[PDB]
Amino acid sequence: EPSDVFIGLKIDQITGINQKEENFSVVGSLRIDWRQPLLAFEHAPGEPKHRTYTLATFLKLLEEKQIRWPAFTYHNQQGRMDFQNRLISLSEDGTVMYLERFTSTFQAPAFDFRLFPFDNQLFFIHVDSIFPQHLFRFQEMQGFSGLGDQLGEEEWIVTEVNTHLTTHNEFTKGDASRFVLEFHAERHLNYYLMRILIPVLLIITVSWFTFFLQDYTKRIDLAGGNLLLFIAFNFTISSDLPRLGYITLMDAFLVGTFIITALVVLGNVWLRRLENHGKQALARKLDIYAITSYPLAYLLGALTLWLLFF
Amino acid sequence: EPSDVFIGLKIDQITGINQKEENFSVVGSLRIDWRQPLLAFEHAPGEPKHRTYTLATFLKLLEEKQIRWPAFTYHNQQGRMDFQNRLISLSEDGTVMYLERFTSTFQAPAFDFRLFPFDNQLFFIHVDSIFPQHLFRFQEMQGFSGLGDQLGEEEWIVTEVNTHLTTHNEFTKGDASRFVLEFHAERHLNYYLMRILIPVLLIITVSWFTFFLQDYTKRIDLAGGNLLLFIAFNFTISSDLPRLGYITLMDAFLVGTFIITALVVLGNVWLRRLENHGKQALARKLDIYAITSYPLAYLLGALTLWLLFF
Amino acid sequence: EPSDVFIGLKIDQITGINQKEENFSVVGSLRIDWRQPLLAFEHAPGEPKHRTYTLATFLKLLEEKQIRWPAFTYHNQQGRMDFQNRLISLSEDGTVMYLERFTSTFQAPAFDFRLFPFDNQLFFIHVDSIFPQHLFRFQEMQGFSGLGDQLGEEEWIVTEVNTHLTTHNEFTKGDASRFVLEFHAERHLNYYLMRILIPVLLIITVSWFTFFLQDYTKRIDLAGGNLLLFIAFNFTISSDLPRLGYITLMDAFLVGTFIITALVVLGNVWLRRLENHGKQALARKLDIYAITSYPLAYLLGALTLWLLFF
Amino acid sequence: EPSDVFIGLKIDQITGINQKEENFSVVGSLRIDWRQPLLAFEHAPGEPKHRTYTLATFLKLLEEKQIRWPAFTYHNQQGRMDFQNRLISLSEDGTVMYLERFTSTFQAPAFDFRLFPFDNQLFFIHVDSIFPQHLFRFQEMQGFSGLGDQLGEEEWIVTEVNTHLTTHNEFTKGDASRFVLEFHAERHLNYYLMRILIPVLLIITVSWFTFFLQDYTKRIDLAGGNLLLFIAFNFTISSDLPRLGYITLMDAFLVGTFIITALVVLGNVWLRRLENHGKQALARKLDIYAITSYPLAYLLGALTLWLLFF
Amino acid sequence: EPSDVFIGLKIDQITGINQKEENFSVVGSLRIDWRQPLLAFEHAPGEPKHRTYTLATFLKLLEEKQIRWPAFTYHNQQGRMDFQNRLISLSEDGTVMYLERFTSTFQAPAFDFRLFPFDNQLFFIHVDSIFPQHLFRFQEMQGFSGLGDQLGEEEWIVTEVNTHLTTHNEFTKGDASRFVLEFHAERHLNYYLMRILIPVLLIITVSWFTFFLQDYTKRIDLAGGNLLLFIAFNFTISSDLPRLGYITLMDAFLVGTFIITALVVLGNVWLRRLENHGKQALARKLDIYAITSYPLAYLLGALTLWLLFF
Ligand SMILES: CCCCCCCCCO[C@@H]1O[C@H](CO)[C@@H](O)[C@H](O)[C@H]1O
Ligand SMILES: CCCCCCCCCO[C@@H]1O[C@H](CO)[C@@H](O)[C@H](O)[C@H]1O
Ligand SMILES: CCCCCCCCCO[C@@H]1O[C@H](CO)[C@@H](O)[C@H](O)[C@H]1O
Ligand SMILES: CCCCCCCCCO[C@@H]1O[C@H](CO)[C@@H](O)[C@H](O)[C@H]1O
Ligand SMILES: CCCCCCCCCO[C@@H]1O[C@H](CO)[C@@H](O)[C@H](O)[C@H]1O
Ligand SMILES: [Cs+]
Ligand SMILES: [Cs+]
Ligand SMILES: [Cs+]
Ligand SMILES: [Cs+]
Ligand SMILES: [Cs+]
Ligand SMILES: [Cs+]
Ligand SMILES: [Cs+]
Ligand SMILES: [Cs+]
Ligand SMILES: [Cs+]
Ligand SMILES: [Cs+]
Ligand SMILES: [Cs+]
Repeated sequence: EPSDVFIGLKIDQITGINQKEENFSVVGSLRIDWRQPLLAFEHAPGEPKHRTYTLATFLKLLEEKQIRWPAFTYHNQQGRMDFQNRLISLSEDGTVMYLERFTSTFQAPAFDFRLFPFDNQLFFIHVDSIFPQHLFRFQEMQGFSGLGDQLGEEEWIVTEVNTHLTTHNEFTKGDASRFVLEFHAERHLNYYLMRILIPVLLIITVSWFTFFLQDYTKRIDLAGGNLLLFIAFNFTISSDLPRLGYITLMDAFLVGTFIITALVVLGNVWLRRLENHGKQALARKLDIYAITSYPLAYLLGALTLWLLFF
Repeated sequence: EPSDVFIGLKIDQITGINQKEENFSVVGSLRIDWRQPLLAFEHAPGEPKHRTYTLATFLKLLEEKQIRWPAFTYHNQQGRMDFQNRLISLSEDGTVMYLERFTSTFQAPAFDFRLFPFDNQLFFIHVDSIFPQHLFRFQEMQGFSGLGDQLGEEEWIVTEVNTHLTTHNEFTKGDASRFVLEFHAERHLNYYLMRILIPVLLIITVSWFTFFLQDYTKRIDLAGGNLLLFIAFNFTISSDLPRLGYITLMDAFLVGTFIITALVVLGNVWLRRLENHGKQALARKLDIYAITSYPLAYLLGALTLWLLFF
Repeated sequence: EPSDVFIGLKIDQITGINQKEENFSVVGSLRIDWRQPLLAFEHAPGEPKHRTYTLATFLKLLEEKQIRWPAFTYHNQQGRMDFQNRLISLSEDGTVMYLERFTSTFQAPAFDFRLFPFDNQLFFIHVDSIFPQHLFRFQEMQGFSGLGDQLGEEEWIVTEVNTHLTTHNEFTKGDASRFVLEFHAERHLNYYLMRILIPVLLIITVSWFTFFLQDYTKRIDLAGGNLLLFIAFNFTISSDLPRLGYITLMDAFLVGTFIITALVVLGNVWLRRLENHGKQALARKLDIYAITSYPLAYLLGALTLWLLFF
Repeated sequence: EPSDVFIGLKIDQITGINQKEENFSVVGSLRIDWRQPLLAFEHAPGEPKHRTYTLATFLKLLEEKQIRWPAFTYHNQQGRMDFQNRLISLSEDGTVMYLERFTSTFQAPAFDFRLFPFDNQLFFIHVDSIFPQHLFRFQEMQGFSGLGDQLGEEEWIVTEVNTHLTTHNEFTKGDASRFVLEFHAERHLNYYLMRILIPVLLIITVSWFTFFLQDYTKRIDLAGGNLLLFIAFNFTISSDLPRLGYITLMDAFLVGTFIITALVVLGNVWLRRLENHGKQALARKLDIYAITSYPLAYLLGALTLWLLFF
Repeated sequence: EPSDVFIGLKIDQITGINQKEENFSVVGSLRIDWRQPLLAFEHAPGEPKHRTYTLATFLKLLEEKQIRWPAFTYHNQQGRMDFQNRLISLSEDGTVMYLERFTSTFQAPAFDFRLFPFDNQLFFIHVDSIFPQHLFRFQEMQGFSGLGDQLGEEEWIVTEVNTHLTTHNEFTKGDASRFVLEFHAERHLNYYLMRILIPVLLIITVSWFTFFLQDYTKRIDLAGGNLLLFIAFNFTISSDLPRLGYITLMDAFLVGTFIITALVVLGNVWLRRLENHGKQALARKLDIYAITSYPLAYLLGALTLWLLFF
């Protein structure tokens, strides 16, 4: 018959979310409650009713007593799991109380940058039983699982936390227990507003101010240099994310500014070609279209992405 | 009844404060004094009154003697704690004298960048008893706790150090002991004065010198390029800090220079529009306002932030 | 006679492919099935038919019983192999069932950047028997080997996976068993299209728009600055790859743009030399060749590489 | 009575000096000679007079024999000390001969950048006895201590090495032994001459050549851009050092170039203001002062720092 | 009498050569054959003639039998040596067969950048006996030592490999054995040709094309900006190497381009001073010298370094 293994997982800290490598790092405490009647013991008066063991000697005790422990794996773990505490408290009953304090990076494969920077992501930790459900069954340890209140993450803001149990078939033919700690987090846009939106909007607006100078050559030089600035911002954005196989809302936004700037060069080349061909009065009358086109093109572009993505 | 566990924590070095990840790194010595009568021993003349043990065999001795040690955790620890020394000296009495020399990173969740770079921060180390206050009670080991005098930190300057004891309820129903080593540190502004204030002030002042040339086109080209420089400084600042969800005094300072520079372009576009419309004498009379506006705008801006943040 | 050792290797995650260092990193599970009759045991009613061991005590048991285990090496491994699980399940029969969960970097020496970014690469993991084929023979553990479905790699896309067995002669005179897990992966071009093709094409096209201004000096200044931009892109590409001893399709592409831009400067220097020597009407008639040359040169260049590499 | 512990420390390599973090890294061999009569032994003919032990079993032997070993700490150590060798050779006499080969980072708190890059620094390694001078006294192991001849450091050049003994009161009431290995090193200026002095001097000299063109507008544009170059060099320098609370000779040097460049803009604005107000012949006569001012200002500045710092 | 210790070292991979830190990283296999008659054993029919041990228990066996093992050190090792395999096979004879598979960084103190990038470097691994030549003598294990055929290094190309034995006096009075694995490697120049030579040559050639425009002011602006580009390339080169105390062929090359560019500004300032002083026909006749000087100066410079370094 299968023995109930009570899994509890609590994230104390989010040491960082690395979106370029699609992983996240946490400081967490794993808690297990497992009653093994075979491990029960007798005690003399004065002698303790609860025995405390370092994982090392407790496992040496299980091998001796020929007992199978609920061997588990953190399925989505990455690299080294640096441990702080691995402590066992065994009661007279045979109730094993295990605490595992660690720092570890976990894979974040649920990363969807399609709406970046206005994106909401799913982050999870998978705890899998190596032995199937006929031997061990994971149960939800009540009053422990979740996320702490001093996570130390500044960019991300956790919207909700969930815990559930499911099956997996990793090393076995039949179903094996899997404990899931899931959390959703959205982004603080302040960085993107201050470093990307405000600068890009300023470059466009203050470049439009110079249209009132009525110098087409000057506009051509300005739009040319503006295109270079946007190419630079394009590289600034690309450095934050992985080399995705799909277009970001941010990628569409930058390509958009490229197109408009390209056309601004094209248009003012045409107006300056009119001036050069003795048609200055004509280019000056058409100039109203060039001056009002610019804000409308960018405001039409903004409504195009907003429609194409929402 | 509960046994008194004497906690002492001394920071020898500050290997660095990483404000982008909101953590700090120290080289520290943990000292514990704990009297366990069960560990007491008898000795023959000439035989030692004090037994010295490597933590490994001392824990093997506690498991044998069925004794529970005051299992503790550095609550705000991050990653690997690299150890130097883990040594035990056990007296005939049963007084355990423990020394733990380590290098480790600790979470700094108290980070408030709102007044950066004129900010004062709180840094702490939390030492928690896994077992509740009915079993073990932490006490302040006198004549040890604090910070050394060769911390090796150059940017930060520690203003004060504090030690106190409090309860926590991390793994238990009832209160459990927590030792706290806290320190406040303010920043050395020399870097920000030399690399950010002096350059930004120079760019603004020497750009104002060229107003005396009375070439509005030249001013437009200058203010346009100045805006780009400030956008570059904006990225230089952003690289030091996390992607915060709030505005910094520094962020307000840069946005301030953007606004003024934007208006400088706007104003000189207007003056040059007057010259282009045969109103050169008028633009030259108004030029006194443009020349005196510039220093007043920046000096009004400086007083605006200083009021808005202080 | 030789004992059959059943090797199974499954990659759960691709934590990253580092093309600058020509290596890749995985989270993987190694599975071994090995029947050693000497390890067989007798059991009492109620006592388990399957004994579970930590690798540490299981090896201590093999040394005691004077049994030689199939000592193996991951031939192309690099750095530290961080382990998660090292668990043994021994049946009454003497069938050893081993599971090795790890995170590790592996050498990728098959890297051929000649057609980068349109390249397809081979990645493999080599599992070698230290002892020759007369002692141990590796066999393919059926229903396990391969790659998972949540690898978490965004740039690369795995085209096919293969498993085979071969000999090696690393530490022995005679042939020794080698298990191979191979996979082919091609690249997602979206990054290169968005950050390199679109910008380079835009710079060239919008620079051509200004030819319609009929200012040869302006073209010279433009082509000169364009050359600098391409030199900058050249450095952006070089940072992704190792310092190869061969030319990339990308390197040829950039050298191509250098040559055309160099000749654009040369041509427009000539046209401006005609204007300076009182031959303005002649330079204006020849200008049709200069304006139509530019798109033809770049379109001839594109067809040259495409032929030279395909 | 106290037992003499013979300390010897030899640095084989300087893997690097990190001046931004004020630490240094070495590959070193620690050698200890300690006579403990209690550890002495008897031997049969043929049996060895010298017993060789792995630190692990030798410490297990000391715990058994209830002997206190001279527990020591590398006081200024940082992070992980990666060990190569930890070997004990025990003679029939009871003379313990210990060798500790390691790679480790050590705090460099003696860093004084005030005269950077012409600075001389002190680097040391502190070896402290955990037990006081009444139990163990450190003595200088002769014919071992110092620095090797293939340190592999290219920027720094070790001027002298010293070894001495002093007391410390880290964990004890009374004085405890401390072994000190100190070395002084000065910097190779070639990098600073080639990358900072020569470029800055060239920018200034070749900018002065253009004064002979007699175009005040051109000088204003040149000095403005030069100021930007110096701001860039300012950031190049700041990246090598920590965010110090004091001024560097280098910081003074850069601030100096800012001031002169600021005044160059101011002066040429004045000369161009004379030309604009029909005073061209006057500005041309004063131009001798502007042309001779520039070299004198920079040569007066160079003598100002040289006096202010030497 | 001394016992022969057979050393064999084979490098499977070159994980990278870090020329900034003057070290290199390898994946290697160390092989030792050592006959210790004291370790010999008796066997019954059916019982094995060869005993297989994990280094841990084999060393525990040597301490028990009071046998001294040939304790060795990798003299030029750096940091952590991550081990894969540490396996012992002991024959009835007492022949110890040891295999050590590792990943490790090693000091490269032989680095001579004087002719960089046309340099050839020496890389080695030193294996030293802690015990002198009277106890243990290292011998060359034949048919093993060298370098593999899938080293995975792309920039460097190994020219030759050598193995030899020498003495050292590190911890001993008398000579102690040292095994040396040496290899010479030269560089693949393709990176330097594509990223440094071609761009620098293009900048110079296309800047010369503009001399045919006969605008001295334009040349001054061009040479000034070219100087800035070379200063940028100067920083690009400096980032690859340590802060050496000697001049590189590359450093001389960049300083060379600075000098010529400085003189180009000087010359064209003179020609433009002639034009400004009503001597346009004279400056135009001298212009032949200015136009032919430029290619000759650079071609004289190239022959100067080539003579000064070869
Ligand atoms: C930069 C946006 C500011 C708009 C206001 C116009 C003033 C001129 C700004 O400077 C110019 O900006 C161009 C585009 O970035 C560069 O090509 C050029 O070299 C530089 O002189
Ligand atoms: C810029 C701070 C120094 C002000 C002193 C005035 C002299 C000219 C300095 O060069 C200026 O640099 C800007 C940024 O690149 C360009 O936009 C601008 O067109 C260019 O003239
Ligand atoms: C950048 C190509 C955009 C084409 C549109 C034509 C307008 C001018 C763009 O500014 C150009 O930027 C270069 C940057 O290197 C400078 O060298 C060059 O003198 C300058 O004119
Ligand atoms: C620049 C150091 C070399 C001086 C030699 C004189 C020739 C002109 C050099 O080009 C200058 O490049 C700066 C880039 O920042 C611009 O700001 C400035 O307007 C421009 O004139
Ligand atoms: C860059 C070498 C190309 C040679 C062909 C001349 C075309 C103009 C290229 O733009 C130039 O860029 C330099 C660097 O910023 C400036 O100093 C210079 O005044 C500017 O005109
Ligand atoms: Cs963080
Ligand atoms: Cs585990
Ligand atoms: Cs602990
Ligand atoms: Cs210009
Ligand atoms: Cs292994
Ligand atoms: Cs990835
Ligand atoms: Cs520091
Ligand atoms: Cs020590
Ligand atoms: Cs070095
Ligand atoms: Cs060793
Ligand atoms: Cs490599």
